[PDB]
Amino acid sequence: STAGKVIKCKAAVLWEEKKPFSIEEVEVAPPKAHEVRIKMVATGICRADDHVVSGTLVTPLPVIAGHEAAGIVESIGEGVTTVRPGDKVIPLFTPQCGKCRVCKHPEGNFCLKNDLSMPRGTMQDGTSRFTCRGKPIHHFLGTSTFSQYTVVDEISVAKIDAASPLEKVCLIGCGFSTGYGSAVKVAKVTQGSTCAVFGLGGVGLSVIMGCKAAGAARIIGVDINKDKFAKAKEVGATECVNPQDYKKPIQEVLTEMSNGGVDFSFEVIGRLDTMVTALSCCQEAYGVSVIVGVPPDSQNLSMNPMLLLSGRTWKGAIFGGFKSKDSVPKLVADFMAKKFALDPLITHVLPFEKINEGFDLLRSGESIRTILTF
Amino acid sequence: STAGKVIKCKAAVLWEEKKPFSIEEVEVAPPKAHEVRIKMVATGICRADDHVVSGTLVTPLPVIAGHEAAGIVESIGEGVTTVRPGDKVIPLFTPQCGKCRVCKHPEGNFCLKNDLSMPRGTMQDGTSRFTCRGKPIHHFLGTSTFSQYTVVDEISVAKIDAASPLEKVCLIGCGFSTGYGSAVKVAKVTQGSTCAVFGLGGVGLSVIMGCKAAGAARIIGVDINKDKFAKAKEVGATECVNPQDYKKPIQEVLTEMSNGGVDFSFEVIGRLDTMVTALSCCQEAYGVSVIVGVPPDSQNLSMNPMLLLSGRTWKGAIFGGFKSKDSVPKLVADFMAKKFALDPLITHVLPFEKINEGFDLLRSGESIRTILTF
Ligand SMILES: NC(=O)C1=CN([C@@H]2O[C@H](COP(=O)(O)OP(=O)(O)OC[C@H]3O[C@@H](n4cnc5c(N)ncnc54)[C@H](O)[C@@H]3O)[C@@H](O)[C@H]2O)C=CC1
Ligand SMILES: NC(=O)C1=CN([C@@H]2O[C@H](COP(=O)(O)OP(=O)(O)OC[C@H]3O[C@@H](n4cnc5c(N)ncnc54)[C@H](O)[C@@H]3O)[C@@H](O)[C@H]2O)C=CC1
Ligand SMILES: O=CNC1CCCCC1
Ligand SMILES: O=CNC1CCCCC1
Ligand SMILES: [Co+2]
Ligand SMILES: [Co+2]
Ligand SMILES: [Zn+2]
Ligand SMILES: [Zn+2]
Repeated sequence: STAGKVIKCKAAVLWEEKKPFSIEEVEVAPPKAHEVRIKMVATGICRADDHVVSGTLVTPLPVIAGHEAAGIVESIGEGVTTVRPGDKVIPLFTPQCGKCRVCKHPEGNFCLKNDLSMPRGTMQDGTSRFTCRGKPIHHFLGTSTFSQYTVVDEISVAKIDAASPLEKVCLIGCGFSTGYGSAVKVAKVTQGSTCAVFGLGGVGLSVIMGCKAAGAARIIGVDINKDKFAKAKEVGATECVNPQDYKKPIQEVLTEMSNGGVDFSFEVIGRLDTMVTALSCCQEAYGVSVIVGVPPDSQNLSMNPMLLLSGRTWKGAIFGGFKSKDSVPKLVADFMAKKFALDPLITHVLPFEKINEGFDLLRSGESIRTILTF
Repeated sequence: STAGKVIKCKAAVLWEEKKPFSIEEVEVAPPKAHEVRIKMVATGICRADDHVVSGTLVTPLPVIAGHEAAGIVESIGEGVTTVRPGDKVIPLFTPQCGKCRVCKHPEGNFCLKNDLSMPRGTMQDGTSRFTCRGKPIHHFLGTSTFSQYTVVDEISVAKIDAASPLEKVCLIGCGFSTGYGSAVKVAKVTQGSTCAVFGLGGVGLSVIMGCKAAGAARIIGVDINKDKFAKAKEVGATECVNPQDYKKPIQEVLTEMSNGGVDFSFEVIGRLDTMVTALSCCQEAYGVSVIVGVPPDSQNLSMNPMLLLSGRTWKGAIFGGFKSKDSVPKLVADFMAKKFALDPLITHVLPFEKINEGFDLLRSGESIRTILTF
């Protein structure tokens, strides 16, 4: 009834940076070749969506943001083979094209046909499928989920289990998979190790879940907001430190606590001071430090190269190092087999028309994750 | 007629900074508990020994430097259950105590008993076995090979095969296994990969040899001294670039050459700007950059943490990551099973006395190694 026809629906347009999302009528063009139109069911509010608003993340505007989501395929374009109308899918803000040198590499997952490095805010072919108030409107990371209907390229969508509870597994689109992957696939946390997690937000809690799944002996959570401590021990943190409670700098504190340094340290905040600090607190001969948080744009850190030269490893990752197309289905299937929980991360559920309340709730620090439902 | 008895011999004493070595009669003391005294046969002249003259490396003075050597044991103290008078040994500037947190780790090698973090110029008991002109002379990294006889601790020495040539295998004591180990053990160069090696001195050539043995398909050597390209190509470099020759930054050049980045990059110079350059020229999603060169005292580098967030890995190491007491005896039999050559590294052979000319050589930049013969 709608296949091949323009669809009119509501979307949260961001006309300019640091303002309010405006629920407006939009036209959604039908999918062209190797494109997929999806009817959204639930979308999460992630810190990266706020960075677009605050200007912390530069992407062309006006934009339809959002990138944690689950939806139902409404129609598929010419040549699509991997999904089907009626299929449950999750958009992938990191594509997996299967052809470039990164997709061929056994480990790397930053596919070269992504929209992170040099955001164009368009589809793969360079156009836009969104028109509102007569004019055209930009995409976000090739996903754009803050809309009732969206169009994504086939390389940016993964089919999942048809029984999945869509309104919970949308976290696998970013928040959970990122933190969980940073532990088990990027840092490759070893059993019996000691871990330090800087940041007890949604992503940081998922790091802890990863560390625990890897069987870490001790998992120390670090956050200046002590209210985030309860949830952290809930999901596996063995102890929690507030750096404000200590006279010494925190890397010193964590070094003493761990008898000379932690085996794995995770920066899950997005600050340059805590990146250098996370690296310092891991053991000098073979600590591993993973950067998960995204710093403010175009801005360098200072660090002493001596920290690395004694044996430290310093690495970072997008989307927890997971090849998206490949890993999202397997992650959903592990959730269906109850191999990990996602309820502890969901603190607020709001109808989609309340997107601005969900965002005001993120800047408040109250939420871990707010889910918008359509 | 030497055991337990004080020995007099010639030794290269460094009385202060920025001065020529002074070959003098010294009093080498007897081995105490768990110590070993060694008569030297051949010793190398590495950059680190020169950094002690200038000030690029602080350690107490007067000192008997030198850390790359081979000799034979003459006598041993009480508790020595690992070597015997007359067997060939190589002193290790990185000890392997076998009891500390690092020595028991599967991967670490920066043993906590070193004298690198807080150099202190003594044996492990805090005293000195060297006396010259009546005054106690400090040690250097627990080795001190610029003397005809020396006393090291048991943890700072490994027995090698009894038929090995001591005018060649001494480079396993530093130069070779540092560079070689950085490729094969630290980076773990995968076979079929593209490598970029910054700096084509003694250590850099060793990195290159590690890259070939690892099965690398392309090995690009980077140096501003185009006189080093011949050896580089002789021992494995497929290509050599001089950054002075190009109108563009060298990492742009290397990114084009490698079609978007190298798999592994190595900084074997010791400069802050080439460290972030080497990191940048390796593939943004799965590249690995190993720091081997040692920078000047203090002086923090500045870098964009976005280089790591996309998937890069950045690490450094001491002694190529080799656990010293274990690896050294192995790497010698390797040379004894002819798994690799050490001829192209040794360029100048001087009698020990004329030590200074060897440094003049080194500062000249005219050589790879120079071996001093006893
Ligand atoms: N590399 C990737 O692929 C991804 C990166 N991210 C980034 O992960 C980071 C964390 O994400 P969320 O948990 O959702 O954000 P969040 O704001 O909910 O969590 C941040 C936590 O860090 C705490 N914190 C703030 N300053 C601190 C300080 N000086 N010291 C210690 N703790 C401090 C805060 O109290 C807060 O609890 C974000 O920067 C996000 O952009 C998001 C997902 C994927
Ligand atoms: N991490 C560890 O365990 C150890 C570290 N090292 C360090 O390795 C480094 C190199 O060792 P060597 O080969 O013996 O010294 P070297 O002086 O023979 O080699 C340095 C090379 O770098 C070249 N170079 C200088 N500036 C350059 C620039 N801007 N761009 C490109 N090339 C440049 C020079 O032409 C020179 O050939 C030293 O800094 C040494 O302290 C040495 C032994 C062990
Ligand atoms: O949080 C989701 N995506 C992020 C990944 C890191 C760069 C900014 C966008
Ligand atoms: O070259 C030998 N030893 C080096 C090891 C790294 C720090 C400086 C001294
Ligand atoms: Co996100
Ligand atoms: Co050396
Ligand atoms: Zn790809
Ligand atoms: Zn040890």
